[PDB]
Amino acid sequence: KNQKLAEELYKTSCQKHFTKTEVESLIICYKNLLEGLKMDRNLFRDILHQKFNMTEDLLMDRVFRAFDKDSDSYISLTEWVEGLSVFLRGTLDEKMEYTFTVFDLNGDGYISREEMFQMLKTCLEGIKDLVEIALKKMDHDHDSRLSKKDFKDAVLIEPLLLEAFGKCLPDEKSSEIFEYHVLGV
Amino acid sequence: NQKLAEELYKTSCQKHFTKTEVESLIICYKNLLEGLKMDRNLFRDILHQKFNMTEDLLMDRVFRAFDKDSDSYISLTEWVEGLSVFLRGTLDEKMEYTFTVFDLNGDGYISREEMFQMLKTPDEGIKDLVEIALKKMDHDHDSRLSKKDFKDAVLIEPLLLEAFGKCLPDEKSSEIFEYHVLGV
Ligand SMILES: [Mg+2]
Ligand SMILES: [Mg+2]
Ligand SMILES: [Mg+2]
Ligand SMILES: [Mg+2]
Ligand SMILES: [Mg+2]
Repeated sequence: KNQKLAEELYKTSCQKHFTKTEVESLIICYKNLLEGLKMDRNLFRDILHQKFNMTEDLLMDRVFRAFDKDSDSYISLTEWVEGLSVFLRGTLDEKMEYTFTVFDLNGDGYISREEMFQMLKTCLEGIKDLVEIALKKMDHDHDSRLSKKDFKDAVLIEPLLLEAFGKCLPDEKSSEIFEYHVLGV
Repeated sequence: NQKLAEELYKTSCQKHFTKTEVESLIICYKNLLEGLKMDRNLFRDILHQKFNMTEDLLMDRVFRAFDKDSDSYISLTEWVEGLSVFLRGTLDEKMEYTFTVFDLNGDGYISREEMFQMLKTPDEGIKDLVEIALKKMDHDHDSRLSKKDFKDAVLIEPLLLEAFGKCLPDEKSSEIFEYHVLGV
């Protein structure tokens, strides 16, 4: 019902950070918010806005897209749980994997200057400077763009650039409030 | 040498090396010596060729964090104690160490101006990073980081340990040193 559902999702999801009863709590939550309705871009937009204090149109579309793995324009239960696992309790690897996906605006496998300009602006002229810093202080093949390895493998040795890219993630305050209310931590 | 590694393993405040590892480190100190004492220059070379450090300011602050008596010499004791934190420190000892490195003027706060100097070493780009560091780390909202600000931030997000410059060795450098100096 809710507990049979929790069972099936704990069994099948590639979510790594939540116990099964925490999963049950996240299903109850999904249903209280929707009530049969499939969670779509609008509703997801409000959750990011009201519960997690994201303001930018472009940012919130990009977050919606990273959660919507299957690209059907709905965050299923599975995608809610999976995305919330990363989004609230993600390891560095997952966060960077997610951030790269948030930032790669055409899915070519690389973050270009133009991409990096647009996404750092909306996340946050020092934005242009930052874009040159990141490119300079990261890659082996300096070709004005950053492969997935260049992003991940570099940020490891300049932390503060992580945090410019990590406005695609909730601040500490939003996460504790959410985790408190919904999960009970 | 054996006798010396006993006296030093007894007296040193080091927490990670065995007594035989201390002996190897003593032998390594003597083999790297040029003059009679380990100075800035030799230490500069050691950081560079063994731990791949290039940036003169952080190398300076590292030398300073090792040389705890302020005499411009890494004594035997200081070498052993520093490498203990540097290679094998716990997260608490490393936060203590990296704060000391980043607090340039030793007043107990990592200021806006200090953060600026370190990240710089393109100006509106740096100015943004400084503001980003404060928004994550400055809990007491005084526009500078006390020990409490910094550690609270690192305990939450360990990547910030070295937020303003590499002042600890990477993994490869570390293991190469453990092998050829101590024996993996
Ligand atoms: Mg979907
Ligand atoms: Mg791209
Ligand atoms: Mg000394
Ligand atoms: Mg200071
Ligand atoms: Mg402060």
